[PDB]
Amino acid sequence: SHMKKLLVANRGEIAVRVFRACNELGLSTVAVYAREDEYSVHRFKADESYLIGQGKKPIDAYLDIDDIIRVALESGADAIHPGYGLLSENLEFATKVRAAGLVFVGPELHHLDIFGDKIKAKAAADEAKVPGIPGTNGAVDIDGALEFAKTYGYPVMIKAALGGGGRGMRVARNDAEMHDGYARAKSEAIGAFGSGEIYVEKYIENPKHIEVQILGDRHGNIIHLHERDCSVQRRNQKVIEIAPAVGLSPDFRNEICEAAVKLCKNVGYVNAGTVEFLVKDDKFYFIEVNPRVQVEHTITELITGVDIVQAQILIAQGKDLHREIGLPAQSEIPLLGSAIQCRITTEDPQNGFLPDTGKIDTYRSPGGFGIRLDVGNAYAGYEVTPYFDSLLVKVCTFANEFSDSVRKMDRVLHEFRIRGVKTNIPFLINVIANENFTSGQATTTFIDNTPSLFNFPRLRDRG
Ligand SMILES: CC(=O)SCCNC(=O)CCNC(=O)[C@H](O)C(C)(C)COP(=O)(O)OP(=O)(O)OC[C@H]1O[C@@H](n2cnc3c(N)ncnc32)[C@H](O)[C@@H]1OP(=O)(O)O
Ligand SMILES: Nc1ncnc2c1ncn2[C@@H]1O[C@H](COP(=O)(O)OP(=O)(O)OP(=O)(O)O)[C@@H](O)[C@H]1O
Ligand SMILES: [Mg+2]
Repeated sequence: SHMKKLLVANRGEIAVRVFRACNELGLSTVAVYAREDEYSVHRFKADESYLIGQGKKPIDAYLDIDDIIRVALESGADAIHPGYGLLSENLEFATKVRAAGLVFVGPELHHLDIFGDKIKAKAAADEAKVPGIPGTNGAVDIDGALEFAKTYGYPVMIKAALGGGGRGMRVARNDAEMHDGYARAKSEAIGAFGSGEIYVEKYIENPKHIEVQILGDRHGNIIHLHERDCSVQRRNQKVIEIAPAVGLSPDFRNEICEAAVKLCKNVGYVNAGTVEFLVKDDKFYFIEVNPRVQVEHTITELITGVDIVQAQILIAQGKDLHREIGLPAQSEIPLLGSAIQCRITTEDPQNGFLPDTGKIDTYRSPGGFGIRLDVGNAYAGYEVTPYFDSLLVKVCTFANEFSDSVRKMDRVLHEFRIRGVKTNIPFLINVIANENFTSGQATTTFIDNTPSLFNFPRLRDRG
């Protein structure tokens, strides 16, 4: 009946977060790890740990559906939480997990099918009366894209359907440049995902990347947990996420959250999900839905007081969202404060943001009032391999006023000490020192149009 053992098909800090949620819910936990991930923190943070993908690349080891399912069945896990990334959105993974009889902690399979493709997601937003970005219908060839550029005009944004995390995504304003962008996007789409579905759309200039956290229930209860602002981006990759969007007016934020709720209610969404929007001068446009727990769910947890991962596990258990989990009504969902998220990573801001590798000789972590710490593998003596993502530790500061949250993030970033590997901490310090970020009016072009952000000061570093 009720699940007792839970397996996490992920690594790093998200595995530890789900382990903490399962321990708080009284569920015994099971970890999986690759051979090159043998010294990861998440392996020893679980009750049972099993090696997966023996004789494979570590990324493919974590991506192996059959080995994870075999480990979950041999260990006796009744549920599989996929975390974020890797196989979190994989339709085949969730289908095979539900075929094996296990519980997949995530949305229903039709939601994964709809929101895996950007054309299908845009169509679903159209049936939900959520206005998307004006673009071409479906995925077109190069000449159909050129025709769209003819009728609607430059700029035109070229995005592959399966392109995620800025892989196949590239801007264009000239006809030759648009050919170059289509060529590169086709190469990236065939190489990474094997399907070259490219749709082109009008390029909004200076938008705000607003995203809304949604919790869905199997009974039909769907609530939002306010919105985050992920506008601070370097080359369309999120750097700093703030919540709520203090720059935006509260009524506008309510309209955006209500539109996300309307879309999720039309699709009948269940479990946790994030609806992403682009905001430009009182107009918001739907761009995608992330049907999983996101990396920056922590700041939503801080400003709403709602444990997102615990709610995910209880929804996968089938609990009622209000009666059994105990979440209040949507009008009673509180906005407790204003939180900032920064992921301290190994990529070198003085060396083109390439992920550095090495050994962590010393590691110092702040604490105190208003600080939340979510650490991956960043302990002293840990060897940072090039195999995995550069994420060392997510850190969040929360305060009633956004200015005090900025002050505490500055204190934390100056307090933080990782030596032996080179971090983006000077970059984060420079970004949060900026007045555009401090006023909350940062856009997605804020980083790329600010060369003063890259003037990292000399540090004495004696020792
Ligand atoms: C902690 C907070 O409230 S927020 C951030 C402010 N931090 C501090 O004031 C702590 C003292 N200052 C420092 O540690 C550093 O000088 C910082 C934070 C200003 C950054 O300077 P850095 O270039 O990175 O290192 P710095 O050359 O100045 O110091 C060398 C070492 O002497 C240590 N040190 C610094 N001040 C003192 C001190 N008063 N007594 C003993 N050791 C000290 C540092 O911890 C550092 O050791 P580390 O390698 O583990 O980091
Ligand atoms: N038509 C567009 N005009 C302007 N900017 C766009 C457009 N489409 C996407 N972007 C940019 O893309 C950024 C984030 O990318 P987006 O949300 O479109 O997908 P992604 O990064 O591929 O996916 P994911 O969030 O799943 O990793 C936005 O903050 C915005 O700056
Ligand atoms: Mg995106």
